[PDB]
Amino acid sequence: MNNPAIQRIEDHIVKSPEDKREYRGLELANGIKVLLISDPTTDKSSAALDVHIGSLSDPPNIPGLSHFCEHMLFLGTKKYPKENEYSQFLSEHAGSSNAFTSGEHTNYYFDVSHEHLEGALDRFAQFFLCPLFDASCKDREVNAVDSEHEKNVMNDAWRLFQLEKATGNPKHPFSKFGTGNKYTLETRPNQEGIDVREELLKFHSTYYSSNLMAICVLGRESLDDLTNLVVKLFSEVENKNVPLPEFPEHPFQEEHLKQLYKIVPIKDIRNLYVTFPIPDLQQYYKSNPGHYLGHLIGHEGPGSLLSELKSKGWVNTLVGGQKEGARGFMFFIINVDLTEEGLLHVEDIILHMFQYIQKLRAEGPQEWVFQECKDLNAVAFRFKDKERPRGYTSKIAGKLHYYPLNGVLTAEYLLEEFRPDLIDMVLDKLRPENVRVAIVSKSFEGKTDRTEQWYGTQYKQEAIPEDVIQKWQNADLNGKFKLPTKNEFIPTNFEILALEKDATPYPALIKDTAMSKLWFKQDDKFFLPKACLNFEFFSPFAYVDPLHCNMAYLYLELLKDSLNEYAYAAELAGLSYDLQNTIYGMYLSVKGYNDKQPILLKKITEKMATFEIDKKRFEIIKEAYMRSLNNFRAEQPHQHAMYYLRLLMTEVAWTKDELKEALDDVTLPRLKAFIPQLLSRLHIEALLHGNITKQAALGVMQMVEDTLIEHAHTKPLLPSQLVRYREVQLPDRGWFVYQRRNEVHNNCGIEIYYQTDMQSTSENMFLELFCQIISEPCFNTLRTKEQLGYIVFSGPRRANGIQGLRFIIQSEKPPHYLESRVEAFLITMEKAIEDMTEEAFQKHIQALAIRRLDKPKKLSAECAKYWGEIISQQYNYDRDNIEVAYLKTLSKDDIIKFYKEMLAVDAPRRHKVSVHVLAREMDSCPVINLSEAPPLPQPEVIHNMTEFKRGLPLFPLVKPH
Ligand SMILES: Nc1ncnc2c1ncn2[C@@H]1O[C@H](COP(=O)(O)OP(=O)(O)OP(=O)(O)O)[C@@H](O)[C@H]1O
Repeated sequence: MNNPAIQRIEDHIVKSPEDKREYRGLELANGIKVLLISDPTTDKSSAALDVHIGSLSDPPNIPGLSHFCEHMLFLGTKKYPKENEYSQFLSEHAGSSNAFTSGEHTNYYFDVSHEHLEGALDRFAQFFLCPLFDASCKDREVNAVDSEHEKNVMNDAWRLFQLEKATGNPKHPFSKFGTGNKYTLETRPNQEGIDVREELLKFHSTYYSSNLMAICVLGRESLDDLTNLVVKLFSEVENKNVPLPEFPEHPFQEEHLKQLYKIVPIKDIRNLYVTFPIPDLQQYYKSNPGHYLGHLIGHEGPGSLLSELKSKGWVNTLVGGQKEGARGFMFFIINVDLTEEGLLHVEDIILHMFQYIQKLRAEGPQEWVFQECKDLNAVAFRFKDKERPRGYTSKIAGKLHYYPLNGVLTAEYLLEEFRPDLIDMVLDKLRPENVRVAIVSKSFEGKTDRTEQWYGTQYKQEAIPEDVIQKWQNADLNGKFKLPTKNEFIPTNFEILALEKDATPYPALIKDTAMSKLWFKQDDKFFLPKACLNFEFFSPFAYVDPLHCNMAYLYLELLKDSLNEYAYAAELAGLSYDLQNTIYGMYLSVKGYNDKQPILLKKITEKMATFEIDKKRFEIIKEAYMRSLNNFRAEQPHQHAMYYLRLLMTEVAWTKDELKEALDDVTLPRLKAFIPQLLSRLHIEALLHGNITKQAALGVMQMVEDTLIEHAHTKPLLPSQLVRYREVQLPDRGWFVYQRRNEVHNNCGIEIYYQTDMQSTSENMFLELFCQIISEPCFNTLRTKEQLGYIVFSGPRRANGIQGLRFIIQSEKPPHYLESRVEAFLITMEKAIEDMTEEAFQKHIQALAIRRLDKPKKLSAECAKYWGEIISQQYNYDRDNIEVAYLKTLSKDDIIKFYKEMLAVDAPRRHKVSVHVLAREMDSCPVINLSEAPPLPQPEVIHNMTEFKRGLPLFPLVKPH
């Protein structure tokens, strides 16, 4: 028998034969389910604990208690009473942490340096043993939750989520507000005489029980050592024998069925949401009835429901399938975005959905379809990409609550039994008398009478008239809806090609022509049957002016539009592609199983070189683009700041306004004329990386090359004759502010940029070590202590061979206040670096070292790494070893000089730019315990981006390695 704290050990966890990680399952005596993962190669260790309790178990009068419970646990325990002991420890050992509260789950996860798993896991363990719940930390963290709510309060996705809850059964726990805010965690409690500190203590002591807990730990140590460690730390978690909450009666009764919801969005979008309440299908995980139906109703491709709706000019995109609810209840949704025509024919669109559903009922479940999904799921599991520890443990900890230890890995991938009975059972629920429909359009603006209390959402609620219902009930069968045919893109050749004699550890330049520059690497470490095919097409006509930019974007959107129907089989079969316009031409990437890449790439390049535009498509795609450009105003204020800075700092950059102004000049004949120009002269720089040979890479390149030459008559464009844009050089001691208004959000967005110098090994690590040092104290000071907002980011910015320190904050406080507090933080940090020990400094060096050396676990990750060196034309493939080596030579003084030279308010080489994106009603003027803010100069206010650039020098381009 095993250790007295372990009920049983599952030594045979089902994994992929490809997976070298060793697994072991445990069920501790206190009811904790545990999965241990041993990876002797891993650079970062990780652990996650998932409590099977969430927002649905919140007290009636206190919405968002479990979410707020999550927040507090980071801030002090009995063994470790320091407010930021946990995060500070992790930061100083190359780690990070995070947590989310769902309806039924509170998931706590972290990663850390593999040399320090025990110490990190100890501090983590104490969260579930002896939480402190400090009153000083409570009255501050309330702001962070309120700011978290105020960030998502203008988000369309979050408004619709709560609106669905608030329109169900009010008595049902589903209707409860999960996030929480200042009003529910501090305000209203201080009126009824409720003690939230005792309620947080109440919730933890009632619900945080070891019988409702699951853990996953990944480390370098052996399975036996990981066993002893988890036992030693988590065996003494108090079992409170809490019954697992269950919600068997559906929150959506017949009084909530056959209802229509007119909703006013924040962005100018048009969306249709069709919802069917279904029973909890979780028990049927190894047959997946709902996902068989989701695969067919959500299918894109010939004969599919979308294809038809798209061809009628009503709908562009379609999401279909099972949506989770909580133990006891689920949903089946069909979501589509609408065209202008679609909005008028909402009723007609829903009729078409029921015609497809009725076809499924008539046709009956198809063994071969389920068998197709079975095969691809099984390929998807076997050849699955090795995961990042932090996300892997988090996911597993959640899955442990649902499946047997031995089957926690295979569960949602491997299907077992075809069950036609279960499919028909669910399909029977997809009926007009069972629908809930939601139209989301700015057309309803000002004509609503109901308001959702938590978000302020403006909506109308009415019943669907029985005559409309009957029309949907009496829907016949359409000849234009037809079942999908055999997926010919299903991969069958998984042979890993022998590593060639010439093989290199970095991408090698195997082709150097005027037409094409070809970088290639055969994979020497992942040995999965996959390849990444990356192509950058250089044409000067793609970004010459806003109009041609618009035409380049539109060409590729219409191209993907006409390929989607064909390319969807491939996406299902693990073969994906990406096609988008750049500031230098076009970007094409094909990733996935190598087998049938040539066929897909062949058709894409063929369609590129012989593209014939459909008129109706053009008008629809153009309208969607015009509307898309207008919708950027409704984006987050911090996203606005980042965007405008990117424009400010580049020699040539067409603004959002400039593009939409020039879009009405785009016509079909003009777009038709444009394509032959784009393709007439091209240079291609490519990276082909993975399970392919030298011969195979060159054969791929020739096919793209010769297809363009044979169809589009492409002539080589010399690289030396390709003009590249440079970054704006800020003057020494200068401070510039660009001021824009966001007219939707009641929060402001700020980006403060301190430009340093051109990227080089030295300057790169100066910035990166400084950033590492200030990383957690920025979060602890500006957010945790000062409570400036939920979004407080600090790190290195890299663009156009240039770099610098950036701060990104979203806040209800004005930008000028944010500015002062960031500057106060920089003062505090300099003294911190001055005062800190020589061994605390070496921790930061060692911490950043591990982060930079942290090896890619999968092909695409190593590919994107190499692609970055190609894009920037720096070709520094051994960057990490060189830069870490230099980092270790750095002393406190090096960083002190760097700060004094480049970053201090008095710095002789401070290069400061700031983007201030104003809140809706907020002001428009540049102009107590807290640590003191220094005096700041008067900024130069940028009114014209173009003028601003014209008056400044530009940087050189970075030398190739
Ligand atoms: N939604 C997505 N679709 C397609 N590819 C994605 C998507 N998300 C991530 N990727 C790819 O996977 C990579 C992300 O890898 P991730 O950061 O999880 O691990 P990693 O890069 O190996 O990190 P490390 O090297 O530190 O271990 C990206 O480089 C990107 O190419």
